[PDB]
Amino acid sequence: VNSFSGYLKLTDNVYIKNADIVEEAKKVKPTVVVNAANVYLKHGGGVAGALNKATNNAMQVESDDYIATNGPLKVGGSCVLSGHNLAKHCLHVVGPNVNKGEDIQLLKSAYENFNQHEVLLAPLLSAGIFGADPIHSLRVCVDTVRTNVYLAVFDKNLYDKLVSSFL
Ligand SMILES: O=C(O)C[C@@H](NC(=O)c1cccc2ncnn12)c1ccc(F)cc1F
Repeated sequence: VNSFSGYLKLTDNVYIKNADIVEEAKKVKPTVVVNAANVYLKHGGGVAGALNKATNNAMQVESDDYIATNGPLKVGGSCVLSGHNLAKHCLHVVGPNVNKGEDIQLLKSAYENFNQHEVLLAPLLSAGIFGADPIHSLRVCVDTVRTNVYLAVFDKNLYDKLVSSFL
């Protein structure tokens, strides 16, 4: 038993809600919150900009030190950093950004990172301003992640569309 509330059960392990991931994090303080990052950990907009703003830019400061030491992530890759005031840890996951011309096949690899954590609060990878088909992303999530994932979908119309079309 965990402390997530009001989530629609989709499969044995995936749950979904129309909510802001920052507010869910502030309420639940999960072990792991997922950021929809880019390879440079430059947290400008969407999920990343919102999470970073909620940490008062501490996420960005930590991220810049990570990149200075380790270099960029791979598309499809991830790193574990602090969750600051929002969670114990933040799993920064790089899904493909279709608006950058990145390869959508890498979405499955991106979701595989979730399997290293027993429970996660996460956004829908590569949705929104990342330019991928959100129905497809949800299918890949359910068909790839085996650990317990709680998805927070920000856009109400998107949430309604995802629920109504889910197989
Ligand atoms: O509407 C959506 O859920 C899709 C969209 N979400 C957000 O931008 C967002 C902004 C602030 C709080 C918040 N909580 C949950 N999502 N979310 C999105 C997802 C992945 C991505 F890589 C880029 C995106 F733009």
